[PDB]
Amino acid sequence: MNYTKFDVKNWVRREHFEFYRHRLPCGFSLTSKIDITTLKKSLDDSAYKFYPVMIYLIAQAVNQFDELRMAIKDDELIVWDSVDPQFTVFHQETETFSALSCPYSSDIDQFMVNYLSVMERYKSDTKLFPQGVTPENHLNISALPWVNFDSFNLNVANFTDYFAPIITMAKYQQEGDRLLLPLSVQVHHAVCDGFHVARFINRLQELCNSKLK
Amino acid sequence: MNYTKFDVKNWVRREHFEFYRHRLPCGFSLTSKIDITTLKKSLDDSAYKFYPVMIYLIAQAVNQFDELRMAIKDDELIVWDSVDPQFTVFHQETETFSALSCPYSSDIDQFMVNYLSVMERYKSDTKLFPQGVTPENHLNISALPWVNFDSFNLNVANFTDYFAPIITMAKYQQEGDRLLLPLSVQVHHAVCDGFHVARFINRLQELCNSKLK
Amino acid sequence: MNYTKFDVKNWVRREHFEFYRHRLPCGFSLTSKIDITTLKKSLDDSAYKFYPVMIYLIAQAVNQFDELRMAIKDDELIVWDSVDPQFTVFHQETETFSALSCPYSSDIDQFMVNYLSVMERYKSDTKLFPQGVTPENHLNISALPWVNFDSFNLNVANFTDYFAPIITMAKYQQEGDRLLLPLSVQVHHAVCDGFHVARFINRLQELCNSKLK
Ligand SMILES: O=C(N[C@H](CO)[C@H](O)c1ccc([N+](=O)[O-])cc1)C(Cl)Cl
Ligand SMILES: O=C(N[C@H](CO)[C@H](O)c1ccc([N+](=O)[O-])cc1)C(Cl)Cl
Ligand SMILES: O=C(N[C@H](CO)[C@H](O)c1ccc([N+](=O)[O-])cc1)C(Cl)Cl
Ligand SMILES: [Co+2]
Ligand SMILES: [Co+2]
Ligand SMILES: [Co+2]
Ligand SMILES: [Co+2]
Ligand SMILES: [Co+2]
Ligand SMILES: [Co+2]
Repeated sequence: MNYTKFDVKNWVRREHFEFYRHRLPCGFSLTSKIDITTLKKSLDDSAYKFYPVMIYLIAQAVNQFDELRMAIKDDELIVWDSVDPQFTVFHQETETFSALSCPYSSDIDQFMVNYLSVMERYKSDTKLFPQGVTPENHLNISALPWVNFDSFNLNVANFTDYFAPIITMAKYQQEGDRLLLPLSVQVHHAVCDGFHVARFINRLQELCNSKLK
Repeated sequence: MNYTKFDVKNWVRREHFEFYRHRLPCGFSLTSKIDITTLKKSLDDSAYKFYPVMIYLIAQAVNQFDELRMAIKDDELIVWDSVDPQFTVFHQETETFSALSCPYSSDIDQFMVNYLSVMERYKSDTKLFPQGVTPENHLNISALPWVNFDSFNLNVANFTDYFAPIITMAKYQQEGDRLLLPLSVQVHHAVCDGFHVARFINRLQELCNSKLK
Repeated sequence: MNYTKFDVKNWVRREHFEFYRHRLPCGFSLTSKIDITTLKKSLDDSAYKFYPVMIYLIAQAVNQFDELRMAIKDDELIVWDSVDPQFTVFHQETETFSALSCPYSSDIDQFMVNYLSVMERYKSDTKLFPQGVTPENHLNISALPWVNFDSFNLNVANFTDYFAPIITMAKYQQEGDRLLLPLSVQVHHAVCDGFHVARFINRLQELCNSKLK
C-alpha cells in the first residue's frame, strides 16, 4: 500500500501521543510571516503563478516530514508515503468556493500540469467537492487573497484523530524591504509539537528562498 | 416582522451551509489591522469620541451584508432587516464590565444620541446585562483599550447555530506613518466564508477612510 | 493551607463567574509583543540566561494578581497563596519535550538555584512529567524558540474549570530599534476578563523594563 504502520511502541513520543490523543486532546494554531521577497523574484523570472507555486512548496515541505503525514487507519497509526494537496478555489461568479485536489509530484513542471488539468476540468463546478470524496492522504491548504491577517484560527467542534495539517495563507504585503506572507498552520498535538511546526515553517522559508528548478 | 426567512433551497451556498452547520461544525477568527490614520483626523475635527464611532462604523458595515445578520428562528434560517450593536462597557470603580445595546441608525447623529442616552442611564449599573435580555438582532463588539494585540480568539465550549459575528478591538498603535487598530472578527463557517469576512473588513476600512457625515 | 477559599458571594464579578463558568463556558487567547530591549541589556550585564529569567518574570507577575491563581478545590473557588511555574524543556537528542516545575521565590538568585537544580537532575529524563504529578498550584509556560509567530492558540477539547493561565513565548526578533518577544496568554473567561489579561501583560512589560535585582 501507499502507507506504513508506524512503530508506536518504540517511538520516542509514544507517551505524548497517548497524552494528547486521549488524556488532554488538543491541537494548536500559529501564524507566522514567511519572507517571499526571493520567491517573488523567481516567479517574475518564470511563467509560474503564485498560488500553484505556494501549493507545490507547502506540499513539498509536508512530504519531507513524517509527523505531518500521520493518520489513524483501522485503529492503527500510519504514515502516508506521500500526500496530495487539497486546496480551495474561489468562483467569482457565485462568490463561493470549492475544494480540489491533484497529485503531488516532486517535479514542479509535472505538478503544474496536474494542477492546470484539474483546474481546466472543474473551473465551472460549484459543488463543494467536485471530484467526490477527498483522498485519504491529503493536506488542506486555503487562501484568503483579499485581506491581510496577522492571525487565523479554526474553532472546530470535533477534531478527534484528525491529524492532517491545515494551512491558511493571507494576502501578502510589503513590510519595509520585504514582501511578507502570513501563513497559519493548525495541527493536532498528538502528532506535532511546537518543534515540528517550527521545523516545517523553517523548511518552507528555505524552499521559498531556493531555485524553483 | 423585522426579518425575512431566507431561501435556502435556491442559495448558492446551500451545500456549504449544511456542511459547516452539521457535518463539520466550525467557525474561525482572524485579526487584521485597520488603518485609522484618516479616521483619527476626522475625529480630531469633530466632537465624536473614538469608541462610539467605531461601534457605529462596525454596525454600519454589518448592516450592509446579509450573511452577517443570519440566525435560526423557529428552526429556519432568517436574515434580520437590521441588527443593533451590543458592546462592552468597563466600570473603573469595580474593574468589571457590562454589555449594553442601543438601536442602530444610519444617521450618525441620531446613533450618538441613542448611545449617550443608554450610557447616561446605566453608567452606574454593574449587572452583566443591565437592560435585561439581549435583543435577538444583535452583533457583539468588545474593546480591550489597555493593550495592543496581534491576535485574539474566543475558545467557546458550544457555539451551535450562533451566527452573529463577534468583533474585538485592541489599543491602536503608531506603526511608522500609520495609526493601526487591531480588529479580530470571529464567525461561524455555516454562514461566512473567508471571502465574506475579507469583504466586511475591506468595507470597514473604506468607511474609516470616508467622511463621517 | 497554601490557599484561601474565595468569597464568591460578595465578589463584584460573581455574576460573570457563574455566566462564563456554566452558562456560556469560554476562554480566550491573545498574543501581544513585549519590548525586551531593556531586558536584553540587563541580561548582557549579568550571568542570567533568557529562558529562566522569563520564567521568573512571568511567575512574578502571576504571583501578584489573585485572578491568575484561582482554582476549584473540593467544589469551591480558591486562590493559591503562590504558584510555581511548570515549563517545557526540549531534549535535542530525541527532539521531544518534558515539563518540569520548580518552586517560585521572590529572590531571583534563589529561583535560579532552584531552576538549575531541577535542570541538573532531569536534563536526561525523557518522560513527559519526570517529577510525577504536577503541583496543583502551577502556571504553564512554554517556549517555541525556533520560530517567530504573531499568534498562537490552543484548541482544547475540554477545559472545564481549568483556571491556570497558559503562556507561550516565540523566538524574539528585531523590529526597527526594538527587540520584540511575541507572548500568547490563554485564560478561562470565568476568572479573567480582558482587563485582567492586559493588566498582567502591562505589569510584565514593566518588570522587563526594571532592574533584575
Ligand atoms: O473545509 C475545508 N476548508 C476550510 C475552508 O475555509 C477550512 O480551511 C477548513 C479546513 C479543515 C477543517 N477541519 O478539518 O476541521 C475545517 C475548516 C476543506 Cl475540508 Cl473543504
Ligand atoms: O460575553 C460577551 N462578551 C465577551 C466579552 O469578553 C466576548 O466578547 C464574547 C462574546 C461572545 C461570546 N459567544 O457568543 O460565545 C463569547 C464571548 C457578550 Cl455576550 Cl456579554
Ligand atoms: O501540555 C502541556 N503543555 C503544552 C506544550 O505545547 C501546551 O502549552 C499546553 C498547556 C496546557 C494545555 N491545557 O491545559 O489544556 C494544553 C496544552 C503541559 Cl500541561 Cl505539559
Ligand atoms: Co488511550
Ligand atoms: Co518521501
Ligand atoms: Co443536517
Ligand atoms: Co438595509
Ligand atoms: Co451554575
Ligand atoms: Co503574595
